[PDB]
Amino acid sequence: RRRVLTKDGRSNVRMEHIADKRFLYLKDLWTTFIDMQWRYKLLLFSATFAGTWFLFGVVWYLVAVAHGDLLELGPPANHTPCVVQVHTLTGAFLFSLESQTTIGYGFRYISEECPLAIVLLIAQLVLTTILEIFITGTFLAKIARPKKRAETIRFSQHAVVAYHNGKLCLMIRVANMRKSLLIGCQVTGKLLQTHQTKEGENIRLNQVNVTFQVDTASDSPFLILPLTFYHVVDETSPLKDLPLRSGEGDFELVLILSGTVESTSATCQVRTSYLPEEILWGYEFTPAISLSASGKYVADFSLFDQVVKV
Amino acid sequence: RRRVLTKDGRSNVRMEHIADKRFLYLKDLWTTFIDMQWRYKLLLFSATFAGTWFLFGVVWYLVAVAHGDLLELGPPANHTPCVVQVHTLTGAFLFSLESQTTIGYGFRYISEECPLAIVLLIAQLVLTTILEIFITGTFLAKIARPKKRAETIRFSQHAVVAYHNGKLCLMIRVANMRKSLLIGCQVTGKLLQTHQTKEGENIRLNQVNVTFQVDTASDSPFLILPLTFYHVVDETSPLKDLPLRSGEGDFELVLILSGTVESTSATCQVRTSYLPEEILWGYEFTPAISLSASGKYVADFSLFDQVVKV
Amino acid sequence: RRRVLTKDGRSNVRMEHIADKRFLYLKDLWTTFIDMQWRYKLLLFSATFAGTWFLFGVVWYLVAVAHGDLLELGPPANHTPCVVQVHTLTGAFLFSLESQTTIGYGFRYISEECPLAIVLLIAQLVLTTILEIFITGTFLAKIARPKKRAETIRFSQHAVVAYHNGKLCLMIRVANMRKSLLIGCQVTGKLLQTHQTKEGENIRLNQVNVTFQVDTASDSPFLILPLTFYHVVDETSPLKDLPLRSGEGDFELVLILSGTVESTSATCQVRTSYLPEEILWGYEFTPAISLSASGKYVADFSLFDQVVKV
Amino acid sequence: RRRVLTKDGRSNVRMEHIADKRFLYLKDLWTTFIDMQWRYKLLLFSATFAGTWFLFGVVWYLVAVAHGDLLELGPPANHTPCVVQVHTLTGAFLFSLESQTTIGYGFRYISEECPLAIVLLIAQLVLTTILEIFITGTFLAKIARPKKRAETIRFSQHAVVAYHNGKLCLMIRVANMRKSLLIGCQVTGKLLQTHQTKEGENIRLNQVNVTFQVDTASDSPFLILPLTFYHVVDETSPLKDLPLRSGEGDFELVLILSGTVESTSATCQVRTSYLPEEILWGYEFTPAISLSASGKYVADFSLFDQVVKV
Repeated sequence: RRRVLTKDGRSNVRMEHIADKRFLYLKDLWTTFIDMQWRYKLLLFSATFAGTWFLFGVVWYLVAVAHGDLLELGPPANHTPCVVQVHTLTGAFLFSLESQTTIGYGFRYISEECPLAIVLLIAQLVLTTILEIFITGTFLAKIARPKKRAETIRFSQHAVVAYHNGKLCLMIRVANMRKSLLIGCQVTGKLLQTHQTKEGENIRLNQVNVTFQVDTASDSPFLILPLTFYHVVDETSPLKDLPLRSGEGDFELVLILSGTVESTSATCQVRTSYLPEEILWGYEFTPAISLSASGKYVADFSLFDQVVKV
Repeated sequence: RRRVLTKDGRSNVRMEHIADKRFLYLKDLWTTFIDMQWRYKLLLFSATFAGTWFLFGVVWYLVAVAHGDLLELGPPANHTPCVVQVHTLTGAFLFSLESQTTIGYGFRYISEECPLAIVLLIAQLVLTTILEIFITGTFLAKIARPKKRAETIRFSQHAVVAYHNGKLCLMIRVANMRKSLLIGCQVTGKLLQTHQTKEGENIRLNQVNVTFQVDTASDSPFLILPLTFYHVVDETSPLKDLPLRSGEGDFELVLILSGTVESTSATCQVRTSYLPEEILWGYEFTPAISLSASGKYVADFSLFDQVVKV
Repeated sequence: RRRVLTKDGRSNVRMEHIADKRFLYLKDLWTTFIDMQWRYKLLLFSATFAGTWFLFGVVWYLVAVAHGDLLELGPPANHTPCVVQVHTLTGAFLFSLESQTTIGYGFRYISEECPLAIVLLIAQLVLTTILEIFITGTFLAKIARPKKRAETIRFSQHAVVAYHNGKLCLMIRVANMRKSLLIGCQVTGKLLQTHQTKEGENIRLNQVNVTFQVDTASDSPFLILPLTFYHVVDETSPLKDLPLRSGEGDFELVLILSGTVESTSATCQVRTSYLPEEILWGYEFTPAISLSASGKYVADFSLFDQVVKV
Repeated sequence: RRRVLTKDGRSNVRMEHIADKRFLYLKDLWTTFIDMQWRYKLLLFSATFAGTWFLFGVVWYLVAVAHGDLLELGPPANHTPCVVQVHTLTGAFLFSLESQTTIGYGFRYISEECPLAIVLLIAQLVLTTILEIFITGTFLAKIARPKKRAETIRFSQHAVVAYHNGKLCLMIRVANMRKSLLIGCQVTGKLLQTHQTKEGENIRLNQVNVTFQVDTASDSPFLILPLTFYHVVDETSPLKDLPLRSGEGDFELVLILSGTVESTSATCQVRTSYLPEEILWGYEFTPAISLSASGKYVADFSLFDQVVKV
């Protein structure tokens, strides 16, 4: 069906008819390259390097021409070229490359004759350094993004409603698949209904906070183990008036876990959604924790999504 | 007219008569270079590189002189130079460059004769490495700045007053022009009046928080779509006593959206201002959302700033 | 005995029976390499470098072969090789190395004859640059991790119960072993009981927040000196009903200090645990602060863990 | 006199008699090098580079020896050295350098004869790369530290007590000397009294939060202009019972401004202290703001510290 967020936590919206998109993106190149697709990004990386090499090699060839350094034109035995062993396009490209990369073999080098060549070399080095820097930065930042970390954090496929501590409550379970920890883990539940004006020329979405609690409805400093979050269906519950029967209703329950990563001090936001159908009644999650002669606690993730009727 | 903040969210204040500005800036070079203008920054980049090359080349020339390595002075056939193929200023500059860049062609190299030359080379490499590092850092940081990201986030040109849920309220709309998300999005409204002491030798600015709400006056975890923020004009509203008629009054309504970026974990603060004139009465924003056979929701930003009378 | 967290603040849990672990880890390589062990990490570093060198050297050797550049096969006096002075495996490896590192001696270099060689070189440089970048990033990030900073922050070995300001309270002491500061230091106490279903096929852990206070139960902006945190045993204390006698009970008191580092703006979370036995009754911590002719305050950490009966 | 914090916001405490300091510092090298003094840091930088060069050059010399490559020992005309043009200590050092820096002149290079030399070179490159990386990181991080940014933020030299809005309150003023902004600026006031046990073998410091407010006692999103913070001396004021007369009392009023930097998303904490003497009675700060034909507001910082009697 239609859903604002994918079960995977991804957006589902398409923005359109934006004016002045191109210029704006060109203003903030950093964010642009970061958000860009991987394929075009690698293309641009390789293109930067090789195309700079190629262009400046063409320029070196032209310079060799103007100075009459080519062999075809028969330079005198006392002709000093602007650049040594550069009498062909290939050689100019190789010089450009060997320079921009700081390899510096030595078979092709500069003479003290043509200053313009020196100035050109300088410009080449400076600009290429700048571009290389910028690209390397974008690449590191695009890898470091924490979105990809959200996958090793998993929400239960199904949320379940049942009596906890005598109170009818809605419950979910969350887990971390890695040894690396989260920090300041907090959960928030949003409710999104469908407000259709008599025919759907437009839609206004109503947000309603849904508080989920663990210990005191406060926070959970660390996500050590698969935890169960629960929200109370009381007189204040915006859910109270919903069709409590399974499958009935037109609403989305979005869930958001925000927490700081320990190894990078970066924030991470996992997201997901539950539909009126996906939610289940009178079911309690199977416990997925148990002791061991280890003296250590163990988490069996096959019991994570498992549930049992009440 | 006069405004503390530009519609674009930029400051409008000029600090003056600061003592010990220069020395202070010299203490914190990092922040200085980061906040500096782009042109002077590129100038300094190029200058660092080329000028270090040039100075150390001059030094190499002087060394060649003191050792009598120049051709003009007729070194014996058994004269060993401190540096090879360095008998001119140009050659010394080229040596400096080829070294500092780690190119290393080979036509110009060092001999095992003059140690001072070796020590000098060492110093050159170390210092130039340090400077290059510092500049590269400043450059990366100056690009990564999130200010430039604020442009792809847009506030409605006009705020409007009208009855929402039966309550007279002030309303604005906000949107994100990119697919990249924000996080922990919160809004705050400040009111700034004009307190003139009988003649304007001085002015004292009174701040007054204005709370804007969406769902529960709490927060908005993610900025998926163009959202509408609204503040209630009740007995506690500092606006209550203002001249509610359009155009009347001497006050600024500053708006601030604070939120964390998803791809960089950095904070971003968008800002703007509304004047007593810019605010409009009895108008409601045109809905800019609508379904599609996509199964996806769509945002038509041409309807963003659009409004309709009530 | 069994404990969720080690006295050292480390986890004690083993997650098992995870499905699709390998592919997931391969998706997020950044986090993986960061969390990986040091030995395998250095192995991978060295392997990247040397193995890329080795493979591309093998390729260069094969190319030399196909072009008949080897000496063993007797190239004519007018035979131009794709690469110079490359007639052996060793030489090909050396060429690969000298290139990928941008050393560029010069005895072994490229000719303008074989383009395929040029294209191959290009590919080599690009890929190796990318890999080097990625590894360097992971290495920097794995060092910068703040976990290792938690060691220079120390919790008292023993917590003690006694009358403070006439109120029975539980008290602990915390200190920083360095001159570098913390920021936004806040403390939280969790209580973890043992809920065994009649036999231990499963266990459900109940979290209970325990608030610790210093001045107003608010926060402590800076961790200048060894501070004492204390929690009140009142009617609301979840501890109130515990066996207050030393050694009795089956519960863990976990302690968590969260604070921001000043020099890196990164977060840090120190953790520890106290068992019913480790806790002591009617004891007050020895003061570890005292003046000095310095005019400066001094902290004697030998008095840190020291206690005195009341 | 004695003060916990310097007027400049620096600590004044000396920690002593720490056990296992050295090993701990060696565990967390990152933080150590970051917090280290500049002089020793530059020493270590230069030492890393030059000393690695020197040691590996010594090794190359020894290798040349074992292989009998030295001239002094008269190698046959058909003797192939492990390394070319390396017959002296100086030459070995130069080879080490030219390699570790990726310069690669070419007059001194490797032969395909001695593999051990190749393996040694590999080790050298790898280790030196690692060390260079680590040092560069520490250096960048030590510069980027925001402490140094606190200097361009200034607190009023004197705090003053007087009637504001009819209420006796304590007031201070704060300013930013740069165009770069702060974010989430919040202020906290701590009160520190002197608890001497009958003779000063020990001292227990009592913290008491003092709330300072601007608009609603909430926060100040941005530090645009010199702002005045004030705290109310009411029945709840811990100051209420102090000797309100100037100069009387034994207490320190510490002030802490916490805020996020806009250009780096980093936190910054400015600190200062006021003594019972420094505080002044019945004085109000001179306004340091005034209009201009600019249409812009201006801040005259010479009026910052200025005050006027009431």
